[PDB]
Amino acid sequence: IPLPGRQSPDHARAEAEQLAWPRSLGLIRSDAAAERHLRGGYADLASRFYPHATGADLDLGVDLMSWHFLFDDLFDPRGEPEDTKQLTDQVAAALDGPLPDTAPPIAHGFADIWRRTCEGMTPAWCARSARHWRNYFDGYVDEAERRHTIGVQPTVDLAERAGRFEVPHRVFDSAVMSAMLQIAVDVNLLLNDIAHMQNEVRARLEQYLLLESCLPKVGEIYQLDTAEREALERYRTDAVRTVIRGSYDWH
Ligand SMILES: C/C(=C/COP(=O)(O)OP(=O)(O)O)CC/C=C(\C)CCC=C(CF)CF
Repeated sequence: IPLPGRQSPDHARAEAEQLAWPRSLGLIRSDAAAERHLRGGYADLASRFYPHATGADLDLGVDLMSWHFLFDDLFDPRGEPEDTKQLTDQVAAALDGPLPDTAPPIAHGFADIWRRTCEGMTPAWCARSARHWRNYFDGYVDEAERRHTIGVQPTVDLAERAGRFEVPHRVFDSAVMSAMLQIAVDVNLLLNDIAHMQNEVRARLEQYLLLESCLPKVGEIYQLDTAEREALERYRTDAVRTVIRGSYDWH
């Protein structure tokens, strides 16, 4: 992984306060569950996925890591299709509007993350981020019956929100960026299953660099102005690179 290791300078405060949010939302209800959460290193992981984030922006990324692992654990008999989809639909419902008070705590937790994720972003970014979540939830149903259950894309999406920028949407959809994001997903997929595959990681990372060098040309093809060029650069270094490197340094 020829990418620099990076960690937010606010990582210590974020890790110290990481329990207040899942406790106030009923996701963690016992001191033993709290300790098990602390042992995951989830704020540490967020501080590496989002080194450019501090304060409330990094707390949102910590909550997202917190929520994902609390959520994934709910499928460790339910995870063996109908019962899986019954939970996912209740969570995914938060994307379409307010949840009923009867919704399980894990769904009110996602809704609180999603509410904070969208505020201040363009509606089109929200809609696209919402589709990524549905693909994530659909992946759990498909697994019960991997590029979607890993949840790399919503992690990447949060890096944009935590950095208060948006990569130009027409470059997000580009064949080049789509190939870069696929590498990020595959690399995260291989490193997690390990925790020949190492060669596949090395080959993909070498291809990742090749794809990175096309981005100056991609920017002109889509006629990026100055701000859009800087957003694309922030996306390359603070969202894609960080989701590739941060996962490795975490393990
Ligand atoms: C480490 C990792 C965990 C994802 O969980 P699993 O796919 O079930 O594997 P595991 O049982 O933990 O061995 C995969 C990569 C994680 C990320 C890219 C960030 C966490 C995932 C999110 C999805 F939404 C964060 F919200």
